[PDB]
Amino acid sequence: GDGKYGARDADTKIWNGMVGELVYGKADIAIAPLTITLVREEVIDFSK
Amino acid sequence: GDGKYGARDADTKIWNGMVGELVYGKADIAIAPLTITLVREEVIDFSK
Ligand SMILES: N[C@@H](Cn1cc([N+](=O)[O-])c(=O)[nH]c1=O)C(=O)O
Repeated sequence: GDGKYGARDADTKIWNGMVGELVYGKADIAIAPLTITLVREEVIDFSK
Repeated sequence: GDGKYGARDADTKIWNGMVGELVYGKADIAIAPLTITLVREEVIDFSK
């Protein structure tokens, strides 16, 4: 929707982007050039 | 114990090396230049 990868807002604590459409249930699997980071490995699972 | 990395025998179905000393309960964690492969992930978990 918002055309973004994914990072957490510092204020609203709201995850946006691809990651956001996962943790909020709006999608099941994410296939895109998403970068494996720490804060992301905490909220979602990553393949190799 | 055998100085090997970790591969499975095709005849006897045994795991040698560090993968083996993990799957057979000899060690708790394998910190070494151990290549992440499809067959190795199938018996022991790998970190990123
Ligand atoms: N690390 C690899 C084993 N391994 C090691 C070396 N090495 O010693 O640099 C190599 O050249 N090639 C190889 O397959 C593995 O874990 O399978």
